[PDB]
Amino acid sequence: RSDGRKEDQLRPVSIQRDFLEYPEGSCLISFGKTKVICTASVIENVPNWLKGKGQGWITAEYSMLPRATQQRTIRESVQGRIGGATHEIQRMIGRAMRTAVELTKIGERTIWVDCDVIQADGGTRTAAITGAFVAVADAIIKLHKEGIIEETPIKDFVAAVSVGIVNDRILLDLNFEEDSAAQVDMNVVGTGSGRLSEVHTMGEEYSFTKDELIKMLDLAQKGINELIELQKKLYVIQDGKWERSELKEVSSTT
Amino acid sequence: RSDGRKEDQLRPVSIQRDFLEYPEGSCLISFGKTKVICTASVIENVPNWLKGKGQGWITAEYSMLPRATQQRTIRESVQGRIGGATHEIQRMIGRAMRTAVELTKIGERTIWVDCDVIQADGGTRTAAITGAFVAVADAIIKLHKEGIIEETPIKDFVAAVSVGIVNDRILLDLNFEEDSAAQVDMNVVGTGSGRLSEVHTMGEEYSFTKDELIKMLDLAQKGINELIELQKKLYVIQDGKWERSELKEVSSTT
Amino acid sequence: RSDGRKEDQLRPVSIQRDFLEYPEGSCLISFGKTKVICTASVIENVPNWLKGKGQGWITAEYSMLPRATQQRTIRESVQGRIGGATHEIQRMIGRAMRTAVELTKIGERTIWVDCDVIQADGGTRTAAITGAFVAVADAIIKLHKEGIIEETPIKDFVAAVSVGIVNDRILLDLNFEEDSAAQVDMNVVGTGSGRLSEVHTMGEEYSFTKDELIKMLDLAQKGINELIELQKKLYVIQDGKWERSELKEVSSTT
Amino acid sequence: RSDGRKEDQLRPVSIQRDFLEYPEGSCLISFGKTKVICTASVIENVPNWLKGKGQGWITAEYSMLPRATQQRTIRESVQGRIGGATHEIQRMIGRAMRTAVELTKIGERTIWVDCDVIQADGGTRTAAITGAFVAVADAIIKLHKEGIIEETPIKDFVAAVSVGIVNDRILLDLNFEEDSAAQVDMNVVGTGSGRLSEVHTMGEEYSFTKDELIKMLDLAQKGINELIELQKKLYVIQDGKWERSELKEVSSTT
Amino acid sequence: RSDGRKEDQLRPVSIQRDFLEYPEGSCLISFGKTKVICTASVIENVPNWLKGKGQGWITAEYSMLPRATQQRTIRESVQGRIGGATHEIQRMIGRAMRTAVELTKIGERTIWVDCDVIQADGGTRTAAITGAFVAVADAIIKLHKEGIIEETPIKDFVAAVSVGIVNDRILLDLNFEEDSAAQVDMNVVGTGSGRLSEVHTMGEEYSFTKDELIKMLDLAQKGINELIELQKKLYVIQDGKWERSELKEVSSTT
Amino acid sequence: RSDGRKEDQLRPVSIQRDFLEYPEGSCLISFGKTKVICTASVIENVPNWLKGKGQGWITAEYSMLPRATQQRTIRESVQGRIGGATHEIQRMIGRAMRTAVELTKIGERTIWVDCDVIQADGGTRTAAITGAFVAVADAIIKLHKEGIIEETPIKDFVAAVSVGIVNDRILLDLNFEEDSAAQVDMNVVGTGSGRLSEVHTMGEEYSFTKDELIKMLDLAQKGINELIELQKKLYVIQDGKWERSELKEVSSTT
Repeated sequence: RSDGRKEDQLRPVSIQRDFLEYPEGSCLISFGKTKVICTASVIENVPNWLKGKGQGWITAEYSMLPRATQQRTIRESVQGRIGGATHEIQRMIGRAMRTAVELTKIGERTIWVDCDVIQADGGTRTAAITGAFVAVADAIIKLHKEGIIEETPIKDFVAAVSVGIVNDRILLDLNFEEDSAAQVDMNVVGTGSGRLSEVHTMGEEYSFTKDELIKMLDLAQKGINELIELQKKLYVIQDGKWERSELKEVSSTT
Repeated sequence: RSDGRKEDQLRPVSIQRDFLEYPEGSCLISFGKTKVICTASVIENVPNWLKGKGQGWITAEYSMLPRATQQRTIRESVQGRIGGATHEIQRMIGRAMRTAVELTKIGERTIWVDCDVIQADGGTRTAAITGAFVAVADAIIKLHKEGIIEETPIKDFVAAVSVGIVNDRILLDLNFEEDSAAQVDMNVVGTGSGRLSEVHTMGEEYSFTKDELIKMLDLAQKGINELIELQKKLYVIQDGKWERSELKEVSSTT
Repeated sequence: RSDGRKEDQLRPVSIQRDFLEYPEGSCLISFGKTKVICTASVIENVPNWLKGKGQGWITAEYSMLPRATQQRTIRESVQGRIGGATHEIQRMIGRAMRTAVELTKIGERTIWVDCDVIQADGGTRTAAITGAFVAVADAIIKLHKEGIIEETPIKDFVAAVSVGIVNDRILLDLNFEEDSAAQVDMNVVGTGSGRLSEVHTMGEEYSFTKDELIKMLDLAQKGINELIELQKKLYVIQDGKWERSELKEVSSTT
Repeated sequence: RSDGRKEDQLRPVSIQRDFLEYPEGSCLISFGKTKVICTASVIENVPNWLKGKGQGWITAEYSMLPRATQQRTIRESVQGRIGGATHEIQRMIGRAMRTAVELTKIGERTIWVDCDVIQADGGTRTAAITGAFVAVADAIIKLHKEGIIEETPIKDFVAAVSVGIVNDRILLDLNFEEDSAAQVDMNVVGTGSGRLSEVHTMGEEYSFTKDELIKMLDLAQKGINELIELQKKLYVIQDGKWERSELKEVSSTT
Repeated sequence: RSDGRKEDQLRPVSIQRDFLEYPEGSCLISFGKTKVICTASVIENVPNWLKGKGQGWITAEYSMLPRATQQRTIRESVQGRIGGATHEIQRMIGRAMRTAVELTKIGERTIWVDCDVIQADGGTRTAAITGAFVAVADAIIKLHKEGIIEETPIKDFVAAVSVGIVNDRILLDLNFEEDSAAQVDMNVVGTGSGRLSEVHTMGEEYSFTKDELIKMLDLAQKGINELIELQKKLYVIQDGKWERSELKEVSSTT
Repeated sequence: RSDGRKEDQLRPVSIQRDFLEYPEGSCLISFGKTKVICTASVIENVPNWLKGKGQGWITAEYSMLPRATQQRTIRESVQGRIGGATHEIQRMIGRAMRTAVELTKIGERTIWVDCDVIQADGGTRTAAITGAFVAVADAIIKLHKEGIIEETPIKDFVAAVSVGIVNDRILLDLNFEEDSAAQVDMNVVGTGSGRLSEVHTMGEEYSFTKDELIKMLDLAQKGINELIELQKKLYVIQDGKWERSELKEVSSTT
């Protein structure tokens, strides 16, 4: 591999919590050169269709700064035509966060998750999910400490990683080159207890077999468990009660 | 099941080719009440980034009429803010069509695929892919018959189907109700020779196991093979040469 | 004429009701190669400015699929700048439908008419009006049969046709060629009892006389009456009470 | 009539040329309280589809200031969703201007007509057409005087007026009240020699007869001829050669 | 100077009130060839965030017609992407008008100011502010005369002018040429009693000293006082009570 | 002051260069809780209107993340209507950067500056300018070190700060509270040698005197010089040749 990494090896991972002051939860996660600021803010309101249903909500906003993959990713602002890529990814991150939380116990308020990619070199949506969880868990713990809510209704850890087939090799966590050169690539969103929340496999003008898929899904779940072992170092949990550990940052031994 | 269908049973399927006159290929496919007009038009031009690269292209447009799921699906026209759902699906259909075709041999021209959902009751994007293939194959055969191209560079059949977990039951080809009530749902895009082109599994606030995924992927691939046995009745192929059979319509025995 | 049609002769006309299941009324009408799916759906609500005024409403949505006139008509979706043509036509269809219905007796609900041009070869807006009426009448009859409303408040049939001056010849129902080559062209919307609902005559860089207009309006009203004789075969009316006849399709003898 | 005007009587008309300095032609026309600034600017270029075809072009832009009909007409600027009304009208004005000019002899340049309604009380699109002609004629005369073009290729005068049926009375040139209260209303665009360029009659939930249409078209053509007698006082023409007369303003005796 | 004007000399100024009938206040102001229609309309409502706060509001809309600086300024209508220039200026005009008025005493209604540039040759936003004040004062006087409000809560006159450094010369009120050629340029908004409401100085790729700024601010305040001496001829004020004088127009001796 | 800061005292300032790897220049600057990521990327191209003019260009993009002032600042992406605030600020930052650089010597390429506010508590546009300069200087030094350009054509340092009048007190560098409570507020952009690049003073429904302006401009220029003394610690300059110093971060003693 271009960087000298094994085929079943993650890039150097780093998760820093309390990155910013204002959001209830926030962090800067990085998978190699891919860097994402993930923040979680509580809005004391709910989407109209939920009003009165004794439940809370989580929704996400994703944006890539114009300096992605050392190129130009001019945001949707001073442009006009917004892309469906951003929405596909925003919908994914929202689905991951809500699966990890028992919204019944959050109350009628919304956790607004913002993922801001400040440097892109592949796996940005998987870095974003992994980081967004840390920010959501932190924000729920913060709401609890403030007395806004009774417990910390977090069901389990959530992380994500990419994997793919490149020159007939199955690689874990692809950077931008490996991915533009991939025959097949996929994103997997797994949980702390080994289950799956989401999996998308796409043949890029190449088809694949159910067995190749399984081979990739197995390699991905291993990556997901390594990222989750990192996230775990940031919390102290017991009987569904979550407290932050004393770490402000965690990184892989790589 | 609400309709009295088995759990591993497709709804009544129908594929009608030559639905319209003007497009090089066209058909009206239906999975139950879900109905989609799929057309394929040749534009004698290529996207700027391809110009000169001795290759052709296929891209898709998807639109849902305002009377979907017996509700209101007001198109993006007299509205303003276009959704990322449409783009996610348009990107999927394009990926499926290009995997099935050797674009090298199409020449510098584009096959513009249009999928128009005229009635929606779930599985609309999978009906669209299944129908779009018929229209693309027909359009390539038509281009050949006209002498615009030498051969009929179609690699293999492509079809798609949905499957999901509803009240802990794994069901094939979900209608709109079963899907809004699903714990997990997925779309699978397979090929004629049993391979896979795409698979997306989404936990809808529920997580799932690798084994449940496999169980679903197995049921889906069976559905894909039944839809492809139907598509097959519409062509007579030998050594990579494609001709239309004499059927103008094909339907399942259901 | 290119097709061998007389100068005062309509193309082959066909109207098929019950085209789709979900809408309260629906049909597929065709004037030659021009084909339009017209559906009518009841939305149990009214536009804010009407709320409380003991009346119902009818409004229309028109869209041309990207394969019009065997060319490219990329909808307003994945584009951005919506055209005034579509709105001009949507406003026309709405005006025609409301003239034909006593909205007082529909109740505070809206009949949402959707006209989807699936193949264009001229006269598409006139085919749409002619077909939209069938779908609206059917939807009102359906609402009555369901007991949502007391009577079937339909005032009279409504149909429309184009006519024009081409190489100093006055032709009825123009296809796309004749129209792009026309010196003057017009669209006329008439009723069952011989009256007019709308007439638009446009000199296309040529001016015309009041007498030429009358000559054209006379030829148009004859076309309108032939289309209405067709629509009539689809209903059995007596003293303002409307029931569908047993025909599911009607076509001209041409 | 509310203002004490006869039924076949125009409101006080006023046309002032040379309203502004910069445009090649410009004027401020007024039909009662309806006031429109019409300007005509020459852009030394042509629309891409015309390039090389030895011809010029005329296109129009229409805008209503936010203080129309003593209400609020917030332009499309700081808004977002542009209306089809504006485009319908812009297309009309363009069609009227091009019918009046032999574009062959203008050269490859464009006359950009701008109609800015600074006060609206009905008949604004007909005031705009009437005024736009004066500005176009002036701009063509100006181009000739400058030597940019050989002759003054103006075919004939063009003017427009509205008429309608209100409480079963046929009225000429409707103000905003009479028009919102009208059963049928129409706009007619006629030429200097008595011919027609455009006519649009719309039943506003009322139908009408061919005879009523003729009655209205006759009253309109009389109005068109009165407006054109005014426009005529502004030019001195002979054998197709146009010069401005010495009037800077013309008004009706009313 | 190109026009033969002194360096500390305004162009010919003209302010005409009662330009239009419908708005409560209106005028046509001109600084040389720069011409702006400024109108002020009362909307019997307030912005949602003010509702109930016993106060009124003033907001402005600015638009440049397509024939600005004898070029093309195609409005935001039939375009799509609205510019930040317009908003910057609209925000400025609003700030100027609200500083001049005691909104407490206007009641819960809004004065909607519209500035329509019908000819541009520099200083258009400063002409607009100067003219908008006249229209706002007139509209408040009009509301008083109608009994809608008790007093005429106008705090003081407001006017604005531009100034700049061109080839190391400090010039007052720049036309379009002088401004595109300027090293530094600024807009100043002053009041009747000699105070300032706004000042923006921009180095156009050149920097300047605090002293040069003061030199420019001094020249500007003199220009502001001359424009205000003109505005003053249009009112008769005593103890905070405002009445219009008998002038309908005022111009400078120049 | 709320934070215990003197009236003529900046908040704690921090500038960190080499914040990210990919951009040619980049930094994270902070004025208190206001934090901005400023990056500078070289695009090997120029805006069409410059092509061939032997010059380079600098343009800026500004965006505020949705968690500004501990509230909601949903970017223009998944929205639709872009604000003029962003453009006003983007235009300012561009003007500041180009004043500081001799574009003649950059070659036909563009330095694309991106300012991403990741936390807002007032003075965000002034923090952005101050930080953007560091990123631009670094990017020009980087281009030189790579041999893309001969020299380092940087004319002088550029920084900016806000100041205002709050309860009749003149305060330097306002946070969000002080600013929403200000009677007058201003932004000043100064250079390394004591000159000015830009100054905007706005009365917020209060007017001010030329003397108050000067008092504020004097306090601002002192703030600008303190920020520039910080920036200076990051470079080693001699005879127009710029090299980075060994500091990767600089902060104020506060």
